[PDB]
Amino acid sequence: ENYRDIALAFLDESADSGTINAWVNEFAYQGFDPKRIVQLVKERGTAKGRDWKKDVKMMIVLNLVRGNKPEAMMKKMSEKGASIVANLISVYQLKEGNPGRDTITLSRVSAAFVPWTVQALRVLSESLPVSGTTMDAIAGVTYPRAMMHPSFAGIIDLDLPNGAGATIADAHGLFMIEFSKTINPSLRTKQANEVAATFEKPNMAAMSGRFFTREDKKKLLIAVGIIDEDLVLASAVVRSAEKYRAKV
Amino acid sequence: NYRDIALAFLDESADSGTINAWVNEFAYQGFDPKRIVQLVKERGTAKGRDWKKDVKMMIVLNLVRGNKPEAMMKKMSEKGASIVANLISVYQLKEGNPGRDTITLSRVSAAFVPWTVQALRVLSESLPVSGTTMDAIAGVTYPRAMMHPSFAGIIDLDLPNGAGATIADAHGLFMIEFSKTINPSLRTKQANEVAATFEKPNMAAMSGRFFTREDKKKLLIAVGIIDEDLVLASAVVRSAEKYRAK
Amino acid sequence: ENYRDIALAFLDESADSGTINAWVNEFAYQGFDPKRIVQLVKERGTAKGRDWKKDVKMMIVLNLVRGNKPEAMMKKMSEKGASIVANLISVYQLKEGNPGRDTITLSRVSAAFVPWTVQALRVLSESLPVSGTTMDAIAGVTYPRAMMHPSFAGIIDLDLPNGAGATIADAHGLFMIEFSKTINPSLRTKQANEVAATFEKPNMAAMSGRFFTREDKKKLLIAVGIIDEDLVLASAVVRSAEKYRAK
Amino acid sequence: ENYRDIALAFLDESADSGTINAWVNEFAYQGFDPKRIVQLVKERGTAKGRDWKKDVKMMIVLNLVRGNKPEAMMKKMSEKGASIVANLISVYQLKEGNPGRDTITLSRVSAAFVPWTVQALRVLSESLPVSGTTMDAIAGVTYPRAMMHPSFAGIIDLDLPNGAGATIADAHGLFMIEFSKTINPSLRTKQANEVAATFEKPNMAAMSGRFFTREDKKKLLIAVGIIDEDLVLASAVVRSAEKYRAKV
Amino acid sequence: ENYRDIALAFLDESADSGTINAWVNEFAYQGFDPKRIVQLVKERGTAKGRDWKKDVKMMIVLNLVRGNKPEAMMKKMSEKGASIVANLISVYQLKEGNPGRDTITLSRVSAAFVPWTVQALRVLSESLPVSGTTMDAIAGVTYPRAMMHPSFAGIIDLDLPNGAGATIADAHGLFMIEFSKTINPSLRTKQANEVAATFEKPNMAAMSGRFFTREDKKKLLIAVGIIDEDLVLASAVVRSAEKYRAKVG
Amino acid sequence: ENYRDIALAFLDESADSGTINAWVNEFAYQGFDPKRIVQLVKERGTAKGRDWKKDVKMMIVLNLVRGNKPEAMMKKMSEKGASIVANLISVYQLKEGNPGRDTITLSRVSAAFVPWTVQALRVLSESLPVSGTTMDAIAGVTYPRAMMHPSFAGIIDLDLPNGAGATIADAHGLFMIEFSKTINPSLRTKQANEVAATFEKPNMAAMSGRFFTREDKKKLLIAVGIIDEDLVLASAVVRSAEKYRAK
Repeated sequence: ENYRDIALAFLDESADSGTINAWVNEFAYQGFDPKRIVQLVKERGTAKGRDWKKDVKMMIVLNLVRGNKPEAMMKKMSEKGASIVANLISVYQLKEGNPGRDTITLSRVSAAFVPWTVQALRVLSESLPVSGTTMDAIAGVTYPRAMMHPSFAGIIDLDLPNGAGATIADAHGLFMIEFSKTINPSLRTKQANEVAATFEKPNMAAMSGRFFTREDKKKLLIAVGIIDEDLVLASAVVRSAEKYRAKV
Repeated sequence: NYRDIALAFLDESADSGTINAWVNEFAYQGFDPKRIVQLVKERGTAKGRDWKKDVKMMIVLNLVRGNKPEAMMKKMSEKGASIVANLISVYQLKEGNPGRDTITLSRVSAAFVPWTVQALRVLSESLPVSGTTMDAIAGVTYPRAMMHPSFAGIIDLDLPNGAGATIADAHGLFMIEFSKTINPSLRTKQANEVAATFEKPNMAAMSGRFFTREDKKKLLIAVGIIDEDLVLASAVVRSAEKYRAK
Repeated sequence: ENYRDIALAFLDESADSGTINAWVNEFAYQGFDPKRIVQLVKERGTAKGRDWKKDVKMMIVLNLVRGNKPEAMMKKMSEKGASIVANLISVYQLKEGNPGRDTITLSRVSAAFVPWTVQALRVLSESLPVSGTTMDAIAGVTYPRAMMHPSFAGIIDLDLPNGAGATIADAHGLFMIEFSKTINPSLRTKQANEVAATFEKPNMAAMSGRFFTREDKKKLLIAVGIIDEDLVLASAVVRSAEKYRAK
Repeated sequence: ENYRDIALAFLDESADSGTINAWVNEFAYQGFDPKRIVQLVKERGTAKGRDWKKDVKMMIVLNLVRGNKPEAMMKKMSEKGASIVANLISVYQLKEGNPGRDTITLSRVSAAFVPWTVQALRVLSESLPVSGTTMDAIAGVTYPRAMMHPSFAGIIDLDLPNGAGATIADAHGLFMIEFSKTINPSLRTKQANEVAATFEKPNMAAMSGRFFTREDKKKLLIAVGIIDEDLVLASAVVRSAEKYRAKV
Repeated sequence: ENYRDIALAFLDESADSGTINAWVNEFAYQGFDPKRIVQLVKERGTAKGRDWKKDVKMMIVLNLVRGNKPEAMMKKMSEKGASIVANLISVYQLKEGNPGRDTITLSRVSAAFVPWTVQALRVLSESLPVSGTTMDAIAGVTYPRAMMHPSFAGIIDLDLPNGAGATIADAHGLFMIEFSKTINPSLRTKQANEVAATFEKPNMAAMSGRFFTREDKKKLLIAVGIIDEDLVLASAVVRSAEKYRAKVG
Repeated sequence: ENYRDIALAFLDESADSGTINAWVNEFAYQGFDPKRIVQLVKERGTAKGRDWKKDVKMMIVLNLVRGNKPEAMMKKMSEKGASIVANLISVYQLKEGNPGRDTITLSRVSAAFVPWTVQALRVLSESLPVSGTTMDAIAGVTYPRAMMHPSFAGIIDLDLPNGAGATIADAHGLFMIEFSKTINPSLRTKQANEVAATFEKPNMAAMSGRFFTREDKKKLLIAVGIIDEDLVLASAVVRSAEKYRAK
């Protein structure tokens, strides 16, 4: 009954933006820890008699083409390929979807080891669920092969000058709205507004990743062709972003 | 023959006050703010713990992740998911709106609103409905203070000139979008049906006997909704007239 | 030996509207018996050692504010109040909705003991699901507080001169179309035509009630302010009815 | 193995139109015998002290307002009325739905004693499940009160000149598609095509009724206002039929 | 490998249209065996014993008017007629729908003993679910009474010269699209395209029937009035077919 | 600890272009091996009776008309035909659907032995689930009988000049969207967009088949009438493709 004084005295408490924003980044939506993924791949890989660095490449390529269901893709695959996939499931304990944070999935391998994933996309652009030529028709120009995977969202700096990261994020969104339509045909009927909201939460988690620094992401964006040394966005990036803005 | 038993009920003591004493007793009340503060105080100090900081953390956790403690942990940083699990243990956190003595993250923000109303000034862009989003929907920069259902617990409806009704409508401009986000099934519905989905528990917070009419006056002034001369901010009135257009 | 002679002769058979209408009202839709409700409240109240006349008042007030779901309203109510509600559920065996005719619900208590319900509305007009000031905005004038509940339909005489009962019925319909929109938000999207048909069957049952006589209903309408002794409708009633006819 | 020759030999087998039509008269879809209903009402009514001619009226009025479930309607009815209903159930052995042909239901009483049922509808038009004013809104004009019951189908002559009987049948169908929507809300979602066929089998049985002759039905249609002495359809009938044809 | 050379050599492999159609009809969808139906009616009928030739007539007439649900039609029928129906269910073990091939249904009796079914339709044209006058309004002329039942599909030769069998099949389809709309009210809402596909599989089975020969069907089509001795289609048949083609394609 | 550096060290990593595509062709979606099907038909066929080359023909005809459920189609088939079907199930161990890759199904026989399947369609066009005349109505012209089966997708070269393979693929898609609607009536309600995505994965597997060479598929397309010797698409093919693009 006299709890009025207790609640009213919370009007003057520390509402500092330092610890509060420190808590939101702590309570931030995080599907998995990239540091944990690399560790478990390294540990379970070297303790098993394996060249994990090669297996990482194979798991990424496997994920970029077949998806994230290791047990399901084996039933419809060449026995020559289905054999080594069964191996990768055994040694690295592969699971499907997004379960626990210490469980290794094919999508998290591509997200953790993105600097190689961003290079593999440059090659097998026509073997993706959404082909390269398809994105070249949707966009006004030839859509950047680097952005043709959700793992690309883990190397984009939103704190770039002039808000360049927001432009790249929108440019990357042009692919994601089609990638979501393909991997989930139920979203095809929905317009771009509803589709964009189906991934804007886990994708935003990769953008605000504390795994790569602001300078590390700068090197990654330059070396792949999204941006140059003078931090100037490519013509393909800006034109792909303005087409995404025309869908919101 | 049962007419006299029933028809003679015309002269019965329609005592004004005791009838309303039953009405104020039967009023729709999701929870008791006095009970929430007590249980946070008791279970917090009996556990050897700094509850005042935990209140801050529980409010921040609620303002960003929602009201499902067990569900938000599965998709959160282990550094953060650890202390959330702590808050669930000591204060016995539950989800939704169950019993009145069960502490939920939404009730902590509602009970300890004077701090919740200050936190919104900071993490405006981390909310389910971002600050800039409300700045586009409203004609001006929508008051950050109103960007949570807990704001309804500090608004005086008995304000002169029906100013409380204006603030209530201004707060409704956010709630119709907050309901659309936390529940995408209401997105298809127009503003009329969405406004009726919260107008019952929200009205309960407005007619709260927890804060007095004078206590709510101090809270509205210190946060920027109204001034000392009881004059509504330009952002409040313009946000209300846009809600009346729905 | 009974081919056409019996059935074909029913063209010459009488079908006057005097005896027929008495059978329709006899064969009428009846949600519950007001005589049965009062009896069960009286019996179960005095046999349990409590003042039922006070409980009747509390059950009516409880119904006028919270509705007709006793088990649900307790979960969101003050423990001081949720305690005495649990009591009312125990002794009078309260149920929800409109089940059997001998099952006592909060809505039937207000309907049976309407002469007190019609007085309580004069007080708690702003605590109703549809507030008094709300009806004052919808109607051209201050809408009669007496009509602010479906229980009011049980005291209106349709056999009033000049069809005055039809006017009061329409005036009462102005509230019911909004009361149905509030207690059931799914009807909010529907226009007044579809909403009016959602209650025009149980409400018509209360209008043609054989519980109160034509003279008893006359006394009730006068003592509450709907009509005067000269059977002249109040200005608030007629103006509220003409707004309902426009829907 | 020579069974092929046996079936082919049915070309010369006899099939005169007299005996064949004699078999269809045994196989025609008949829910009940109107002659049997009238007899049982007369017998069981006169074998008791009951005035059956008055009870027939009450059973028809009871059916036109409450339906065809005597045991169920009593539980939600005034005790003054529920008392005499219980009586009608006792003496005439009333049942519900469409069971045996020798079992008397409230719907069959209205169908057998239709010349009185067709007159009662003129009075209690606003007490029906489908009100009179409702049919006045659906149809372009004031829909004939006589047609506001499935029992009306038992007095319409399909062998009328210029196919006038087909017009009245369609005009009566405008009410039945709404009557079926009300007594069975599950058919409300269905469009008029599916609803019209839910009754087109028992209704067609009443149309081809050998109970009333072609001349007896002529007298009934004239005396109630559906058609005049020169066999000219009323303006309300034809306009209600053309609105029903706009639903097929 | 050498299996590519092996598989590619199936281009030079023989595939005459004669043996293929024999495999199509051999691997064909078959609801029941007409030979089996006649046998079981003969055996179970004479062992009672029954005048089965008369019972066949009654079962056909019963099917042409009430349908294919013996247990259901009895509940709404005159006791004088419902009695002999109950008998037919007992002796010939009548079932409903299309279950096993050795189970006798009222629809299969009319299909097996079609030469009598095709004659009965000439009489009870106005007692059918789809009346004769109804088909006379839908079609430009008086629609052939012979075609007013799905059993008619069992006597039409598709191998007739000038593709005349395809014309009769389309002419018979004009009735089937309305017969399906009546016996199944859910198909009324659907257009003729979707309705025509609901029966085009069991109906095609009756057309390619090895029960009646190409010549036996010729005698049947002539004796009932669909075609003449010079294999010239009736004016009513062709005009009913061109009206069916204007809904289909 | 410094697992960040490890991830960044994959920037200057040996990312090939040959071996990667070698992994893609290894991980490519493959329902079955056409080489394996022909082998098992040859082995299990000669090891019992038997004229397998005739059985291949019968199994193809059986698949083109009844589908891919050997055990189910027997229950509704002539005993004369159901007998030899039971035989084919015995000797070649026939199963249904798409299980293992070493299990022989009726759909895989038609896909493996497509050069004969592509000739049978020219005859039994009106016995198919989707009749020939039906496709003649959907398309502006007489739709190529050769394309009237999913097995046709195994002989189309996507690496054809002027992107002709993409045109034939779209032309073949005009039939598949109707074939999927018939064999699975649940897809009938769905529009062409959703239906086209239900088969675009196993069908694309047949298009990129390493079984037939680019030159072998050329001979097959010419000899059946889809394309001529000058690699010019038939008028029926291009017009059927532009109608598929309209969906």
